[PDB]
Amino acid sequence: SHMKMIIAIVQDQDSQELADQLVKNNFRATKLATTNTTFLCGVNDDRVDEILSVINQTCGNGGATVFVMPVDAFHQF
Amino acid sequence: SHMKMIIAIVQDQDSQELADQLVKNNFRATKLATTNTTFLCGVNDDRVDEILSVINQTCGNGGATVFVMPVDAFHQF
Amino acid sequence: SHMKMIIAIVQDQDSQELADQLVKNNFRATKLATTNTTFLCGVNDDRVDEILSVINQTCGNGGATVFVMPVDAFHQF
Ligand SMILES: [Cl-]
Ligand SMILES: [Cl-]
Ligand SMILES: [Cl-]
Repeated sequence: SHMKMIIAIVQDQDSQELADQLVKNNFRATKLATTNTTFLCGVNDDRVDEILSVINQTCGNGGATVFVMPVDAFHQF
Repeated sequence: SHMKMIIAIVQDQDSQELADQLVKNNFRATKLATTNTTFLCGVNDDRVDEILSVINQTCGNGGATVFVMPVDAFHQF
Repeated sequence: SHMKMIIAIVQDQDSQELADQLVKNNFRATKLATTNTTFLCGVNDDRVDEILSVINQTCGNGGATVFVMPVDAFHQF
């Protein structure tokens, strides 16, 4: 009914292409840390499977680690 | 009875002033990533509305995106 | 039965040694932000007490702040 926080660690050489395909599927993600790049992206419940699948197609093999975390509340100001 | 993790994405030109006013209201936040600056701040349940309001007054219009996330446990060592 | 996300803020002069001893106890952590270094580390329920204890022995006194957060789902690709 509501949101999840995705936290993803992936290979930097997939950072470019993953980021590109997030954009194409209307996912708004933030680049957090590299060496391995960490992204976090707020996603609707409906669309977790969707973003998992995108991360999967563009990353891993390559490597990828993903956390789906609960969100109590979301505000845009 | 307990805590929340706030995760906030805001405009970098509001980073300076938001950070200042967090301090004034005894909020301890960490600067995480910029381009848009990401902050996270551990807050007590009681005080979520408070920190939302601060983020709101000093950021957005400007833009701001905020996640309130559950915390199982908190330790200071 | 499942996982937690640990989020830890500690002193940078303990960053070196904490990181070393995480590795020795098979904890996979990501370095996020410094000034104070922020780490996050995905941990199994079983092993929270374990990683708390490691953070504690190697950090704080020194200072350390730790969040244990719920994880709905975990995927490796
Ligand atoms: Cl990985
Ligand atoms: Cl924004
Ligand atoms: Cl600290």
